[PDB]
Amino acid sequence: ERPTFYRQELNKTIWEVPERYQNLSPVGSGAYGSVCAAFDTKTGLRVAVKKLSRPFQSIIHAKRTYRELRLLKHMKHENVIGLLDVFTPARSLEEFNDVYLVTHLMGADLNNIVKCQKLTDDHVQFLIYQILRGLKYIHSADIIHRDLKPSNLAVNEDCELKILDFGLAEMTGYVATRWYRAPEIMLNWMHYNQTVDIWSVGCIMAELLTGRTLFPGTDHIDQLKLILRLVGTPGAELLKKISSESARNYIQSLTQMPKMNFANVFIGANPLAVDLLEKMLVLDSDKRITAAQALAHAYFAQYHDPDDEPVADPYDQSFESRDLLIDEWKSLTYDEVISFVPPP
Ligand SMILES: Cc1ccc(C(=O)NC2CC2)cc1-c1cc2cnc(NC3CCOCC3)nc2n(C)c1=O
Repeated sequence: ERPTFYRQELNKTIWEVPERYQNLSPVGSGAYGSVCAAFDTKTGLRVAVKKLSRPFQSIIHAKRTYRELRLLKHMKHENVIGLLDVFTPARSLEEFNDVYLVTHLMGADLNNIVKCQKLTDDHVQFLIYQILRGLKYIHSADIIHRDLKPSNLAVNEDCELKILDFGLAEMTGYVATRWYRAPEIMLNWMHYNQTVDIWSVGCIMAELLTGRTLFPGTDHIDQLKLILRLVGTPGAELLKKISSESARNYIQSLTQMPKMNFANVFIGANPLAVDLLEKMLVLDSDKRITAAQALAHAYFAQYHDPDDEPVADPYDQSFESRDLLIDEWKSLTYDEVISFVPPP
């Protein structure tokens, strides 16, 4: 049966949630809505509750609401944010207007852990291993993050990590919103594959190893120059693959530079970490190491377990190429809310 709801004002909005969720407290923004910490009295867990802001105001909003819910309902992995609950105060489809999403509450994000300082090699091993384990799973479902960064890697006290905000994607200037992006998507070179996320992992791993942003560009061009100084200018082979004639033409105009020595860039770092970095930070996305391949790298020998790195069940995203009206997206969303079954 339907739980009893109570009303409360939180982020200049009235949150209506089941009684089981108590002591709601703002913890900031999430993707397409604000997030509150809460105590789930039924499970004894601290949870994160995101209220989607105007989930059905446009076709774009309605489709993205459906998109997020489908993603959350599918993902069942230790290193990937999962859905504990989804609710609406609405008693019917015609009343249906608000969507709330409930996940585990994590203690911090990876930015909070970095704090201008280096981390130990074993801690870097454990953190990056978990990211790649989570990415292997996500990528196996043909889902791409596209915007992986320290702020969407959530970690608890004992360094257990979950990936947030995948499958959904202010890019101007000296900002962490662009520092982790693969150049092929930063400058719209081509149709981009899953290893855009592996570029991001490389950027994050370097930062955990040095305590410093790898490519802190002040803008798109400055960031590209920082990147190419490290990995070298593209060869003829990659140039052909740049389907954007405009992007390719600009690239060829640049003075050619050789790849730098990563051992001279990351002094004192584990030679295996350096090796893995060289395989992640490859300009040609076709040649970049994959998550599955990275997990088998010698750098993760003490964590790697081929029988404990699962892939996802088939994920039907045929809806992505479907044109529908707001009410049609809204009804599909409602069906998904109603049919939800909580995890064990
Ligand atoms: C509530 C929720 C629902 C959906 C998704 C999501 O990832 N959707 C795309 C489709 C996959 C993410 C969340 C989510 C969880 C969350 C958990 N803990 C914490 N803890 C915070 C403490 C303070 O430090 C930063 C982390 N912040 C969080 N945030 C911000 C969130 O957005």
